Amino acid sequence: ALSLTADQMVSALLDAEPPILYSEYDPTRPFSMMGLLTNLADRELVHMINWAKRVPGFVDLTLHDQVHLLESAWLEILMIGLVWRSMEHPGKLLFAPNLLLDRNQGKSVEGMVEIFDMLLATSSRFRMMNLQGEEFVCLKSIILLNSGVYTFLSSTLKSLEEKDHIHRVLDKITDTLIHLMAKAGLTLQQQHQRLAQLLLILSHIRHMSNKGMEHLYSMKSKNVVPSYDLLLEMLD
Amino acid sequence: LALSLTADQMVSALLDAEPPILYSEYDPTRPFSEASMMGLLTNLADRELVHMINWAKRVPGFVDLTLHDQVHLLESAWLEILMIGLVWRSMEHPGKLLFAPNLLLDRNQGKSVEGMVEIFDMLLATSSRFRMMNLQGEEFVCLKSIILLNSGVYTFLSSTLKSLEEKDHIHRVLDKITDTLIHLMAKAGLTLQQQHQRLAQLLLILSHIRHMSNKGMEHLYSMKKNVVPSYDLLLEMLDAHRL
Ligand SMILES: CCN(CC)CCOc1ccc(/C(=C(/Cl)c2ccccc2)c2ccccc2)cc1
Ligand SMILES: CCN(CC)CCOc1ccc(/C(=C(/Cl)c2ccccc2)c2ccccc2)cc1
Repeated sequence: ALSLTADQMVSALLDAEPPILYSEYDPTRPFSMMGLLTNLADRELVHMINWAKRVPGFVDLTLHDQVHLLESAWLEILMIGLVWRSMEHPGKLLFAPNLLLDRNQGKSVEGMVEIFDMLLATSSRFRMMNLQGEEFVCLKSIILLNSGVYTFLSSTLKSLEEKDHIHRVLDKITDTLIHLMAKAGLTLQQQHQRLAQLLLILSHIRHMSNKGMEHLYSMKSKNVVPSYDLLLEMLD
Repeated sequence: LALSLTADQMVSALLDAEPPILYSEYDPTRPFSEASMMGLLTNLADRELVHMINWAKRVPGFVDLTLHDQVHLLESAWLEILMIGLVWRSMEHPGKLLFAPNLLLDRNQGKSVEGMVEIFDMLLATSSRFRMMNLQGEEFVCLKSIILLNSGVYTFLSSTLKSLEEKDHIHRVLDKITDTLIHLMAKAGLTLQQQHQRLAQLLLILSHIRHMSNKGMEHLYSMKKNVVPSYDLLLEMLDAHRL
């Protein structure tokens, strides 16, 4: 599937997009913050596995490596999705269409408003850059392929082939991002510049995931961080 | 006035601003298993940080920022910058980390402190990736300046007119480093496709470097020691003389 043209790559990613889910609270009852966020994330994760298997090249990998990639990336992917759908809602986070929250509403869990603030800034940055949908799906696929690629625990022949593949798929997505920017009329300089600005935002998204992963682990709750086996059970 | 700088001028500036490679301070005539490995890394890092401040002030456009914003950027970036330095000078030493010329450690030596072999393994993998990519010195200095300028830019948390202007400037300087990276690549004869593919490959490694810094910072905080540089320390070091 690295024979795909740039336009075929975009279409495939656009097709693979997960749906927008709703929060599960009774809207007729008075308005747990973590509870709502957790159920939302749970349900999104199932759809994320579905999406991942539709990212060109992903199912070419071993099941083990697919799990490793998702294990490393799942919160980054949830967060970029959140930031994307929040883009046109300054100062708020659209967790769900029935759950649009501001930073003050985040101040009811310790350490949450700090995370909310980081997400809001990323959304602002997306707005400034006028991030497009076709660019977003590319960046999201890059996260899936990239975040875990430096932490493969082996140098077996197969693992070398797997890493080679991952980097070839990533190069294809780079080629596609550039194409999108060419299609929109950006100059060559502008193209490289925007590529860089987009990819640099991924470091901040990594950062936000790390801070959030710290929170989930501090809870000392058994099922809160997805196990290898859960991911394995879903992917197979 | 560093936005007028050319691509070759930008590289030259950055190469000239490079900090020195420091040596570990242990008595080499003394038994090795005495020394605390966290002790050695901490002292090395302390000394490196001073040189980092002076390097930062020589990154084109960095001293055009407010002192508060300079501090914020370094507060965010300092461990990423130490780590990319480490990974760079380890590039030519497979399976080892060259903390200093007289302190070249493997992953087994990192098993000294619990939780540290995991970080060593990530650093080693980064170094291996640099090796695979045949990372050049001029590309290295560009990436390191990008880390300095980019890592804290999303967390200023001021929307004053001044802060807007500061962020605009940071992104203009970043754009210029991007132009510089591309120029280097075109100079080396890479096709346009190869140029944008390698730019992306290099920038994606920065996310893993962020990751490594976060895991490292988790450790330093876990110690419950003054081991994380305070704002006031960074301010004290940056807010200097000219006497
Ligand atoms: C295995 C079961 N797990 C993961 C699915 C339960 C899910 O735990 C959570 C997963 C994600 C989030 C979350 C955010 Cl922003 C968050 C993370 C950490 C600390 C504070 C906030 C978020 C929720 C929805 C969309 C985007 C982000 C919260 C709990
Ligand atoms: C007192 C304030 N700071 C000074 C920065 C002290 C900060 O202590 C340390 C700073 C850096 C390192 C360090 C590594 Cl790789 C590390 C970090 C966390 C856990 C395990 C290892 C490193 C050292 C030198 C070069 C590259 C990396 C260790 C202690």
